[PDB]
Amino acid sequence: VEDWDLVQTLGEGAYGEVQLAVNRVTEEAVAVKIVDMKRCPENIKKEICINKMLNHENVVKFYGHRREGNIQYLFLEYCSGGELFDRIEPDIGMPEPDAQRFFHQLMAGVVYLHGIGITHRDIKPENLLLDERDNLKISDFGLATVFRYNNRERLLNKMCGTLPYVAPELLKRREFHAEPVDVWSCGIVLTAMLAGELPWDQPSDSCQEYSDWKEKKTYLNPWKKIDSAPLALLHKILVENPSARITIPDIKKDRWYNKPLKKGA
Ligand SMILES: NC(=O)CSc1nc2ncnc(N)c2[nH]1
Repeated sequence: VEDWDLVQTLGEGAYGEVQLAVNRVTEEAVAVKIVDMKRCPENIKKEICINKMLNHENVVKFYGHRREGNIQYLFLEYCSGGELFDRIEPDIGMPEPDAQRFFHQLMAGVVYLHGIGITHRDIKPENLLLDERDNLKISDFGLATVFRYNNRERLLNKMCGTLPYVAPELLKRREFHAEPVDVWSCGIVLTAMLAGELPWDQPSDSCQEYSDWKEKKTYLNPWKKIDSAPLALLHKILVENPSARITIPDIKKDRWYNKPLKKGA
């Protein structure tokens, strides 16, 4: 209902909804995110602001914004593939070559964000969308924030994200570096893809499955489905001390990361 028709509902969250809009003249599809500022104005001005900085093949395109009352309309690349979440078979995951390719595309997007001083802070399969040729795009910058400006880093203090995906320092420390948190969440997503389950409700000393992983009990049941070469990478991502945790440039040199698995189109 805005130059375009609102054909179907795409992702009814908390803020409002994402709809698939079609232009009735040109037949062009986009996603429109609809937020009723009455039902925050502060984070939404941050979201659109972050979104205008963004330009990359593995980040959901931003086309523009109108205010039409209280109602903000973020116009956004439509991804006809839907959520990575729906390509993960529960208890099974997906073929390893598919997982690896999605993991390459996720790191490409994350390297790009971090390079422009942005952290997403909520990486999980619900927030990773697939375009028409199954290319992965990072979606939803509503929790995103700047962690580097004029080349100076600032530590984060606000706890946010989604508990099974969150790194342990964010539960333990008053301030923490933004990039190791995104890396950790990337390793939970890789686990979800290769085992089709999440390893723990949250990375707490009070959580048994998490305790089991630190004791390297990899005979148990996320890890036993995985396979020694991706598992070795996960041993380097899911390291409790954020300073010993592997970084992205070092992820790109990992053996499974560079292992040939998958054919072309
Ligand atoms: N609820 C949210 O914050 C986003 S839901 C969503 N956003 C989308 N953008 C493009 N294509 C889709 N299928 C989309 N689904």
